[PDB]
Amino acid sequence: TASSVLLHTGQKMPLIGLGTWKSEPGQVKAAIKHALSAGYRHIDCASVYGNETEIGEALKESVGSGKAVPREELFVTSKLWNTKHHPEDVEPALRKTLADLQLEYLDLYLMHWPYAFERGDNPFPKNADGTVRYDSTHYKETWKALEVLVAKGLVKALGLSNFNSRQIDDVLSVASVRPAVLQVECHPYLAQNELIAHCHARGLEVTAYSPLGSSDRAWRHPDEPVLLEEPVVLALAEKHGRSPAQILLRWQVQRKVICIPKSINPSRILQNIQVFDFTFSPEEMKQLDALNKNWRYIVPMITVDGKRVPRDAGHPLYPFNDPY
Repeated sequence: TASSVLLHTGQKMPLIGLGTWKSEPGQVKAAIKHALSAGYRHIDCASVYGNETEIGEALKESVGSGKAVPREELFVTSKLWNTKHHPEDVEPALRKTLADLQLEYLDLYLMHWPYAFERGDNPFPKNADGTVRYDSTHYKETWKALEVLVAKGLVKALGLSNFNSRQIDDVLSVASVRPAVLQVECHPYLAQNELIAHCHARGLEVTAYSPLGSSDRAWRHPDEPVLLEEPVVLALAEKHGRSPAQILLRWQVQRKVICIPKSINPSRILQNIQVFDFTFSPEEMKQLDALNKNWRYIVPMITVDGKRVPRDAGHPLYPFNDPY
């Protein structure tokens, strides 16, 4: 039944939050309204999603002084984008996020990726051919600049997104403020058991994006199976009288993995938080474990002579070259 986990700061972070990744500015306000009505108290944002101003307007309607949801009862996460890794750019980036969201502080602020892109006002400084120009700033230097934000009261907790185990330990080796959360892709095809175990041994909680297996990206590999249609998922759905999405989310809830499924659909937004009133047996958890196959959907790609290949795997700080 328990619906949050404790961060090392003492903060309660709800096990289900609303993902705003891919939510267009024109649609995100309705999504936020529906989520708040459905009982969501955790919203996951990022500057690069290009919709924080609209999210700020939506939250201002029902969150804060004298409003239905007091500010302290909402958990808001945002993320520092790849072009803002230079120490001088870190606080201005956070301040811009706070201005757009119309907030005094964030509950959690993440480094969106461990690797940096060329500094400037273009989030994707691309060459004519589509590649992105890189920057050499190390994530340890960016981390030190992030730590200052906690002392100023602007952010309650800091964390990491798309870091691997080696990179997490590297941050830990120099940290004066400890990361509280790792956010990565996670679902039964990419169960992240090794990386989750690693985080638990380091005191970090884990947040899963793409917990429903990115069926919106299925067309990229049309002969691959769809996670939501896996026979074991369908069988669990029938046994428990729950939707396949609820099966995939409950699996993570029971693993104590926070989930941030992205949606603007009112029926799916509602469904996605109704995961605290049924339970899987040890046998069922092991059946879901059988799906693990190291299939990663979320990798930046680029088309080269009619084929999609990884775009960023040559960056010195790329996270996906190690086993975990």
